[PDB]
This record gives sequence, C-alpha cells and structure tokens, in this order.
Amino acid sequence: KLNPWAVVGFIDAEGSFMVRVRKNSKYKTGWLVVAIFSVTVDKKDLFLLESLKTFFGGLGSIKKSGNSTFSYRIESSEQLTKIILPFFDKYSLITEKLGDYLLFKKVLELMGTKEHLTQRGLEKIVSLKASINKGLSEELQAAFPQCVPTPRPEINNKNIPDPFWLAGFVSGDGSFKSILKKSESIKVGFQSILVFQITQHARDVKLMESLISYLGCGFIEKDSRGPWLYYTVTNFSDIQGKIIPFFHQYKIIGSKYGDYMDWCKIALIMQNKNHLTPEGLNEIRALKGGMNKG
DNA sequence: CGTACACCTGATAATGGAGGATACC
DNA sequence: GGTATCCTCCATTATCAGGTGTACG
Ligand SMILES: [Ca+2]
Ligand SMILES: [Ca+2]
Ligand SMILES: [Ca+2]
Repeated sequence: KLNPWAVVGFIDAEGSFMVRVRKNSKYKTGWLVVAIFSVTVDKKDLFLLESLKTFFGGLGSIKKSGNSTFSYRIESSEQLTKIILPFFDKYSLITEKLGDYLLFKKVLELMGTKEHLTQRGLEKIVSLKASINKGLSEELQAAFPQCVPTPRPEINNKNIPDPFWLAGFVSGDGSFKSILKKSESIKVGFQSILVFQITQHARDVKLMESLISYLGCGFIEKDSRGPWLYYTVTNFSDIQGKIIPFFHQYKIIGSKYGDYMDWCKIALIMQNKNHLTPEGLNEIRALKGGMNKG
C-alpha cells in the first residue's frame, strides 16, 4: 500500500506531465488542447499501476502502451484539476519534473477558464507547452512562429521531503546490481560486488548531490557518452550499514522489491564471507540469475 | 587475497509523444 | 456543430544492467 511521499518520489522518477495541441478544423481556433498525466511501467508492474489508480480515487485508465508496457493515464482536464493538482500542490515534486508540473498546471488553469478556446489563451498554452519538452514540434513551431516559450520555473535547492520520497524514487529509477567480476587473485576466481545505483539526467545534479549527504555515502559519476549522472554506492559496509537498513524501513514498491530482497540475500552471504567459497559463489550466481526475472 | 572507486559498453523500458473514434454539451 | 474524453499505437533516449583495471591494505 502506498504512502503520499512515495507516490511523489515514484512520480518524480517515472511520471510525465504532458500537453498536446492538435490540429483539427472542427475546433473554433483550429486546435484542440489536451493535458495528460501518464505513467508507463513494464507489465510485471501492473499491480503498481492499479495501486496508483486506487490511490488517486479510482480515476483514469490503464491500457497497453508498448509491446510489453502499460500506461496509467488521466486525460480529463476536469479530473486533473480535481484530483492531480491538489495532491501535487500539497505534496510537491523536487526534481526538474517540478518545472513541467508547474507549466502543466498553468495550462489546466487556463483550461478551467476556457481561455484555451480563445486565440490569446491558445497562444499562452503553446508558449507554456514549449518549455515542457525542449520545444514545440515542427508543426506547432510553424503554426506559432511568434511564440516565445514561457521561461522555465527557477526550482532552487530542494531537500528530500521525507524518507518515503526516496523509497518511491528508487522504485522508479534505481538499481540493486550484483556483479561477478573476473579476479586473478581471489581463490574462487571471481569477485562478488554489490552496487546500489541511481541514474538521472544531469539537469538533476543538485538532487544527485543531495543523495550523498542524505544517505551519508556514495559518489557521483558522469556518463562519458552524454548528459546523465550516476549516484553510486560500492563500499560494502555502506551497503550493509546504510543502504540495506534504509530500504528495509522504507520499502521499495513494485517488483523491484523482489530484487532488493535478493540483493539483501547476496549481502548476507557476503557478510558471512561465504562469497569466498565455491558454494557461496554458486548461491550468489543462482540469486543473481533470478533478479530482473520471475 | 580481496576490496573499491574510476572507467567501459550494450540493451531496452521509459520518455514523451502520436492519431482516430466516440462521447458529451 | 464545437468540445472533451477514450482508445490504440510508436521513435528515441534515459536509464538499467552488466562488466573491467589496478591502487592499495
Ligand atoms: Ca525515470
Ligand atoms: Ca521536461
Ligand atoms: Ca526508470
């Protein structure tokens, strides 16, 4: 069952807050405006899509998205205003997704008021939409050559509001990795390595830097192929002593929870030093095999 | 012997859309 | 008609998931 701050964290990590402006000559302006809250998970996490649905009052639909993914969506601007806006105004996002939530919100305010059915309000909404995802499409850019994107919200210095935020966030983005690495000097031939790891776009560097002080361990690394950061923990005593305890109280949601549990099992084998024997190494090979699986 | 940070790489589940039909005022 | 919501489908990239090298105790 789902706690408000965990929903916020999860959504900081996995939601999209979208606005669409679609050409259709049946509308007086030539355009139909639509606002959409969307969360898309692999089919193994349908359970979690139904919880969110339940959490948000039984509102919205769950549908097939990709070849093996499902979306939970709320596309009624009325429902978004009554149920989504009051939850996220009270329980705020702290990543750059907040910018998009704020812009998304002004679009709905303008829809509340029918200013979307006017030429000026529509132009406002297109400027807003322009700052939600790196611009407008080719088509909208040309329909609206005159629009200056609404400048993005200055979203300074946001602390982790609650431990459940982090449980939620790691549930969406976050990996409990088990590695077996060739070793020339270990007697059994392989080193058993546990890594805790959060990936995020480099835009969220502040958040990523706050993870170090919040958990009292780890370090940031930049991916050399593009603008993405890793928060990494590889020190095993920080794993045993900080990360495992944290996620024991503040549990991961979705199927990834089964992965945390197996990673914990690997860690117990490591604490006892059984990873240094043939038997323990095989236990670990078998646990690692069933992770990302079932 | 064994560990841990700095560095490396490929695969795909999310990111963030899209369009058509239908329901509703 | 005008407007709002439901439904079905998709290209790319933000992750996610494996490694490796080698200094150091
Ligand atoms: Ca994410
Ligand atoms: Ca965005
Ligand atoms: Ca994710």
